[PDB]
Amino acid sequence: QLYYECYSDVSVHEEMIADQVRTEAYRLGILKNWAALRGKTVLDVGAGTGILSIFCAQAGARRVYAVEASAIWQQAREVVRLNGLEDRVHVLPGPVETVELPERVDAIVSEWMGYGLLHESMLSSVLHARTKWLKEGGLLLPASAELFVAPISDQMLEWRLGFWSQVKQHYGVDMSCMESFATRCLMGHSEIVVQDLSGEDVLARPQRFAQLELARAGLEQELEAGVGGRFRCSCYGSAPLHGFAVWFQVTFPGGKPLVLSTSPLHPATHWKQALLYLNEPVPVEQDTDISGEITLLPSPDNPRRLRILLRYKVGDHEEKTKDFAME
Amino acid sequence: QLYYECYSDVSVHEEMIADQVRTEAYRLGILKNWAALRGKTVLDVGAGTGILSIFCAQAGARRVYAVEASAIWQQAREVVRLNGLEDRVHVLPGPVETVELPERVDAIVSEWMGYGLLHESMLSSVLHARTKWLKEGGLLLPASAELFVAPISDQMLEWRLGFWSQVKQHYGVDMSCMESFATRCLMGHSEIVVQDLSGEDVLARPQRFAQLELARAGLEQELEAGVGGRFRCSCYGSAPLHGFAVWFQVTFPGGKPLVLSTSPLHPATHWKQALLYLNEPVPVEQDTDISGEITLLPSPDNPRRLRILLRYKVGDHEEKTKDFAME
Ligand SMILES: Nc1ncnc2c1ncn2[C@@H]1O[C@H](C[C@@H](N)CC[C@H](N)C(=O)O)[C@@H](O)[C@H]1O
Ligand SMILES: Nc1ncnc2c1ncn2[C@@H]1O[C@H](C[C@@H](N)CC[C@H](N)C(=O)O)[C@@H](O)[C@H]1O
Repeated sequence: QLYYECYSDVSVHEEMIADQVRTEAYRLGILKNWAALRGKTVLDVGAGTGILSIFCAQAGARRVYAVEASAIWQQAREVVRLNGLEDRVHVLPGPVETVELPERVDAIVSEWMGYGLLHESMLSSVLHARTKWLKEGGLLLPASAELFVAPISDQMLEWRLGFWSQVKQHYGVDMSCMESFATRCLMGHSEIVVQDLSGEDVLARPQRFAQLELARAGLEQELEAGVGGRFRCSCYGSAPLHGFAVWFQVTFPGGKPLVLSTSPLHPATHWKQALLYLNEPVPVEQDTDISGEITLLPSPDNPRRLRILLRYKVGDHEEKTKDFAME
Repeated sequence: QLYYECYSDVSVHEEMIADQVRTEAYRLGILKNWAALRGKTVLDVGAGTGILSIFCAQAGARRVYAVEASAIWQQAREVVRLNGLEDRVHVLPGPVETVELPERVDAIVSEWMGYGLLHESMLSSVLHARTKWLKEGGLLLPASAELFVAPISDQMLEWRLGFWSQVKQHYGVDMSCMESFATRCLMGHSEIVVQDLSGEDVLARPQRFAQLELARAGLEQELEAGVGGRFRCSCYGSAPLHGFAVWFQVTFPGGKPLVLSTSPLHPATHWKQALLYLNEPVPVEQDTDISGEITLLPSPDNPRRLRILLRYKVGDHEEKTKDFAME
């Protein structure tokens, strides 16, 4: 039969739906808001395969507009039909910025978050839709996002760097000189690295450095100018500091609020964490103070390519700056 | 400090050295040939970080020429110095096709194998070096390669395809229509897929379909015209046939010969297996006959980009052909 070039399309959506933490958080977050959704109209921004739109219908929404710009909208329409909802869930192809709805809506639901929250995220589209299509006093799901940072001693990176000095003990050949080379290569760059960590990697109490209430005035301008803030923490114990991890949570309006977290201390998600490596490891001790500032920015070529500007000071070392971008 | 673009370089060599099966097979394969190497000269084709050249010195080689074309040759020279072998192991940058050695050699050692044995493999370079630099009656390590094929029921692919029909049981939304879409996307292409399998995936006894004795007359021409052969087998039981896996082993001349295998039935290696998916699954039963022909070819744009031409016949279905390439 025929050959197709949609491996990427299915794999992205499989990854999302198989993310139990993500998909169940949205299912429950939507269901917990049934009193606000029942008999009401909803706009699903970036509906993908349509599953959130169907969750909304199941929570009692009268009508759902499922807007999806990629080729996958066709599958969403099939999914809607298969669940017998073609009369109340309407799949509309194209960007939400130019879609034509027949009415303003009572609520917007969207899974818009990207790596590091803002990489290739749909947030500006959600905000555009809010301004254009959401009724006054209308509901946004989720309602807010919080950003966190922690210093890390990445156990996998420590193993990769230390590997070369262990070759002698396994094969009888000294390769310890490869360590400086591996350090330059794995850390001496300014790329944001997406990797999953666990609590074993966290070197101080995670710090909330920003909060975004998605309905708030001025957020579109804050995104352009940079989202972020200062942080300070104290190290748990002796370890090589490799840099910092950034992650987020989003919060659904209450029925306590339901929180979808991407912390390394919480169940893994497909978002993992966004890692900001220093150029080389820095030894730290118990109670070493670390302070800094983290700003999430658009890239100049592309506002949806995430840039992170890090200022940091470890102990009595002078403040340093490192300017990262997603690749 | 400075930023570098060598993440790829360290990661490739880390992967090789951390492949215990590979690295220990070469260590032992070389050591088992100490009587042939002792007091002799060796050419290491594609020396990388230099570890095989040092194994040769440790097996008693008088002199080793370590030829490496990529930037990593510099690290090999440092590794040699660190192990006190600068007097007998000489690292020479550039392709082996144009390197100038001061003498012909008694032996060639090389880790030349690529994915599917011949993707981006150094074999033609090894053969060039054999012709130009190896003394008559000289030793090649490894000495031979064998190629295997088996029909597979890929358990991970079965799960990915069947995932969509299971969404209803986990989230209350029917997405079974996504299955045809996922099948077209994941199987309806002609790319060779590199993936690790296990015995749970093997649907019939693996078949050897070719053997390459690396010293033999005419091998360079066989590589250009295509390496391969016919196979026949009978299925173990009822399962979806997804296609075929191809893998290899290489054999070191004897001190029984030491074999480095990349079979899914044997310890995993970084080579994994090369998977050839049909356009859609084919149901088979116990004792379903499967026959075919497999040919490994150069690509027209690039002789080192692997092409695999598959002819296959499942049961009483007509013979089919599918022409694959590495991406
Ligand atoms: N401006 C836009 N308008 C419409 N769709 C968009 C836009 N930007 C991104 N998308 C789509 O938004 C979807 C984002 C997904 N994270 C969410 C998929 C789906 N809602 C789910 O939760 O499984 C993707 O399918 C993108 O193709
Ligand atoms: N024609 C060539 N001449 C010299 N080096 C080559 C050539 N083709 C490939 N290479 C290098 O060959 C090496 C192949 C590696 N598989 C082996 C590395 C090393 N011998 C090891 O076993 O760890 C890589 O470092 C390639 O850069």
